[PDB]
Amino acid sequence: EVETFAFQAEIAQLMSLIINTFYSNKEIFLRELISNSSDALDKIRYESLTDPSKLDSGKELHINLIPNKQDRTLTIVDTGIGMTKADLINNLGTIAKSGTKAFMEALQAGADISMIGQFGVGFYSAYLVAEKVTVITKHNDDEQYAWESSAGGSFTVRTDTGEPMGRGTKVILHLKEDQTEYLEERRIKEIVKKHSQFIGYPITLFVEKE
Ligand SMILES: CSc1nc(N)nc(-c2c(Cl)cc3c4c(cccc24)COC3)n1
Ligand SMILES: [Mg+2]
Repeated sequence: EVETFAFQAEIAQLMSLIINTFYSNKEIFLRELISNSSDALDKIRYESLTDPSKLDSGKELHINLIPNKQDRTLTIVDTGIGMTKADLINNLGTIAKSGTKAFMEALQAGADISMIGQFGVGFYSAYLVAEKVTVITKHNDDEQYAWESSAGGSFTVRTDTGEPMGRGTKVILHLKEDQTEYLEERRIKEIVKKHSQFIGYPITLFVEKE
């Protein structure tokens, strides 16, 4: 069963701004997704201090970067807190706790897209480089779900089976044809060193088999 939802208007407008604004410094998407992963890891780390059983789904707190040139995807995986179905719909489909409104106003008053992470919406910078984003997530309190959107004002949510994660979130970027530089090992290493060198969890960049 696949459920289809409309983004809240302001989120659809934010997405359109990211997709349509001329902006060359696209590499910042990776820092933004790694920052979200680090925050999700801080959350499970903290919750586990008072409830160690929350790590029964995996004790290791880490981030993996997985390029795949055959599929033209870059995947950012973490073992963070993850999202229940409701968290997934609220966090990715609505303004919720984000600074969506403040960011859109800021862009009209001198700010630029690289500042997106100051407004709680850095995830949407994935649309600088991806034509489609799939988010697979597993929270201790729920089953595994897959969210997906190619923008255009809608997204889908369905249960995900056959490839269970212990806990965390996987952001799969289906790259635009002209954005394949983000699959190259030297490019990913350069961006991690420039923007994510102080993250407090291991970031492992996978090597390609062929
Ligand atoms: C809550 S667990 C989590 N893990 C990771 N890696 N990312 C997110 C996350 C995603 Cl996937 C997307 C959005 C988020 C927002 C806030 C906080 C976390 C997230 C709002 O923009 C969408 N949440
Ligand atoms: Mg802020």
